[PDB]
Amino acid sequence: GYGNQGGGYGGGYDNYGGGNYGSGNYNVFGNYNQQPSNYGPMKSGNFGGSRNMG
Amino acid sequence: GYGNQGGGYGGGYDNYGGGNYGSGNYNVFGNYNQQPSNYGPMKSGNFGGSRNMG
Amino acid sequence: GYGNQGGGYGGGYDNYGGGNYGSGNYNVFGNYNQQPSNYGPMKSGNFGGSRNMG
Amino acid sequence: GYGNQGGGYGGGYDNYGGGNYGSGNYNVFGNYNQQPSNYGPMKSGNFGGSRNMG
Amino acid sequence: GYGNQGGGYGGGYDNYGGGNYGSGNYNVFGNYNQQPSNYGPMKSGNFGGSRNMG
Amino acid sequence: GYGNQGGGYGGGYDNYGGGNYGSGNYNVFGNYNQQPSNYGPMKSGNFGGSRNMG
Amino acid sequence: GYGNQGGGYGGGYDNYGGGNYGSGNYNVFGNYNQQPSNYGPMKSGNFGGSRNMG
Amino acid sequence: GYGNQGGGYGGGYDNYGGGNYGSGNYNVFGNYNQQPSNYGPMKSGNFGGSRNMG
Amino acid sequence: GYGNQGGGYGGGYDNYGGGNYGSGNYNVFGNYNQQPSNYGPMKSGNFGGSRNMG
Amino acid sequence: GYGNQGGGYGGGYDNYGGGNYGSGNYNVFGNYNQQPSNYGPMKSGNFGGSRNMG
Amino acid sequence: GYGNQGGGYGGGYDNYGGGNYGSGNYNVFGNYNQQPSNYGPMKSGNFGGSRNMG
Amino acid sequence: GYGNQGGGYGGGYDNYGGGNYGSGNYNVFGNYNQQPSNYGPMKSGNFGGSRNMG
Amino acid sequence: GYGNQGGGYGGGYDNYGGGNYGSGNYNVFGNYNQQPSNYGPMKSGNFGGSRNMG
Amino acid sequence: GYGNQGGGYGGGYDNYGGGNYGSGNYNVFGNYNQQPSNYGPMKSGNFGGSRNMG
Amino acid sequence: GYGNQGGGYGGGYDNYGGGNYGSGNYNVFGNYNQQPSNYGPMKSGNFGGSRNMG
Repeated sequence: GYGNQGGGYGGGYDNYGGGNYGSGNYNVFGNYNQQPSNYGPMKSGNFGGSRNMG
Repeated sequence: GYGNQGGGYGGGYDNYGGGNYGSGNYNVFGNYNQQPSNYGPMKSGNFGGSRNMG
Repeated sequence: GYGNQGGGYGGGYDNYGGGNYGSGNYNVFGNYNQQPSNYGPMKSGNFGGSRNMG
Repeated sequence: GYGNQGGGYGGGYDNYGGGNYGSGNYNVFGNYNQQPSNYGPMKSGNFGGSRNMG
Repeated sequence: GYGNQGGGYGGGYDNYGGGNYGSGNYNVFGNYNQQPSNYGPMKSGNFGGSRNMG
Repeated sequence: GYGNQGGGYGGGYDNYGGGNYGSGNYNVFGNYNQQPSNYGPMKSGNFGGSRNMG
Repeated sequence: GYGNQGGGYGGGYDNYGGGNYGSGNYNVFGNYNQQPSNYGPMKSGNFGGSRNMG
Repeated sequence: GYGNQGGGYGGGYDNYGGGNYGSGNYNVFGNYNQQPSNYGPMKSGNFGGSRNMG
Repeated sequence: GYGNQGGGYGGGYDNYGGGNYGSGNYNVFGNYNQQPSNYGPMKSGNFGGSRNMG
Repeated sequence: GYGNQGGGYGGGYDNYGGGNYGSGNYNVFGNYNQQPSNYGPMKSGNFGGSRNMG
Repeated sequence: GYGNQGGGYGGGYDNYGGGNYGSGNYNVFGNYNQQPSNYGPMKSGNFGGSRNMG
Repeated sequence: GYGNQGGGYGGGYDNYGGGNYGSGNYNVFGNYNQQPSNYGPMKSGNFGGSRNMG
Repeated sequence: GYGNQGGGYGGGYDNYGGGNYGSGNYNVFGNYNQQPSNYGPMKSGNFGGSRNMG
Repeated sequence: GYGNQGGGYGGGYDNYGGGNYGSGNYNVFGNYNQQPSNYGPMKSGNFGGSRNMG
Repeated sequence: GYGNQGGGYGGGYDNYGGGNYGSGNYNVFGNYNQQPSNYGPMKSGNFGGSRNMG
């Protein structure tokens, strides 16, 4: 693994979004079980005209 | 793995979106089980005219 | 793996969208089971005229 | 694997959309089981006149 | 694998759309099982006059 | 309406099964809607050698 | 309407099965709509040697 | 309406099963809506050799 | 309405099962809504050799 | 309305099961709403050889 | 109503533009009806230096 | 109502623009109805140096 | 109502702009109805140096 | 009402702009109704040095 | 009401701007209703050095 050398703007290994969202669960249910799950909107990155050049 | 050398703008290995969203689950259910799941909108990247050049 | 050398704009190995969305599940259900799943819109990339040149 | 050398704009190995969407599932159901699944619209790439040249 | 050398615009190995959409499933159902699946519109690429030259 | 007069066994106006099962619905759906419905077995009447004479 | 007068066994106006099963629906759907429906076996009447005489 | 007069066994206006099971619904849905419904087995009447004569 | 006069056993206007099970609902949903519903088995009447004569 | 006159056993207007089970609901939902509902088994009537004659 | 008496130029009761443009419509629509309407530019009067004096 | 008497130029009761533009509509719509309406630019009067004196 | 008597230029009761623009509408809508309306620019009067004196 | 008597220029009762712009509407909406309205710029009067004296 | 008598320039009862802009509306909305309204710039009067004296 080698990082970026150069660039007009800042070049980096930016991780904005990732991971596990309710994954790898081990559920054993009997009869009347309810497991609701809600995940809100995910906004990862540059928003509102960010990282602009003057 | 070798990173970017150069560019007019910042060249980098940017990861905006990824991962697991309710994957790899192990569910064993009996009789009347309910497992609802909702995932909101995913916005990954540059939004609103971001990373622009002046 | 060799990264980009150069370009007019920032050349990089950008990953905007990816991953698993409710994949690889192991479900064993008996009788009356309900497993609803909803995934919202996925917006990956550049939006609203992003990464433009002046 | 060799990256792009040069170009008028930023040449890179951009991955906008991909992955698994409810794939590779292992489901064994008995009697009255319901497994509904909805996937919203996927927008991957450049939208709204993005990555333009002035 | 060798990347693009040059071009008037940014030449890169861009992947806009791909992957598996409910593929490779292993389903064994008995009696009255329902497995509905809906996939929304997929928009991969450049939209709204993107990647234009001034 | 006049009921039964007599008989060797009990004569009556027995209603074992009836009604509406998801009938008269008013559904107006747009785009990707799923409305699954499952109704289990209906057993109406005399079962297991019922209402027998010694 | 006059009921039964007499008989060796019990004579009556027995209604075992009837009704509406997903009838008279008013559905107006647009684009990609799915409305699956399953009705299980209906067993109406006398079963297992019922209403026998000794 | 006149009830039963007589009989060897008890003659009556017995209602074992009936009613509405998810009927007359007024649903107006937009985009990705899921409304699953499961109804279990209905056992109405005499079971296990009931209402027998010695 | 006139009740039963007589009989070998007790003649009465017995209502074992009935009513509304999720009927007459007024649902107006937008975007990603899930309304799962499960109804268990209904056992109405005489079970296990009930109301027998010695 | 006139009740039962007589009988070998107790003749009465017995109501074992009835009512509304999540009926007549007025639900207006927006975006990602989940309303799961489970109703257990309903046992209405005479069970285990009840109301027998010696 | 009395007309103009005199003037340096021609005085008259000139009506250049007027009327009803899709007005007073009686529309009763059911389910998915579309009634688009476009009205082009209206140029009423004197244009290009008209009604000039030498 | 009395018209103009005199003037250096032509005095008259000129009506250039007026009327109803999609007014007084009676619309009763059910479910998914769309009634778009576009009205172009209205130019009423004297344009391009009209009604000038030499 | 009495008109103008005299003047250096033509004095008149000129109506350039007026009327109703989507007014007095009677709309009764149910569920998902859309009634968009666009009105273009209105230019009423004298433009481009009109009604000038030499 | 008496009109103008005299003046250096043409004195008149000029109405350039007026009327109703989406006024007096009677709207009764149920559930998800959208009624967007756009009115363009209104230019009423004398523009570009109009009604000038030489 | 008496009009102007005289003046160096044309004296008149000029109405440049007025009226109702989305006023007097009768709106009764239920649940999720949206009624956006945009009114553009209003320019009423004399612009660009109009009605000047030489």
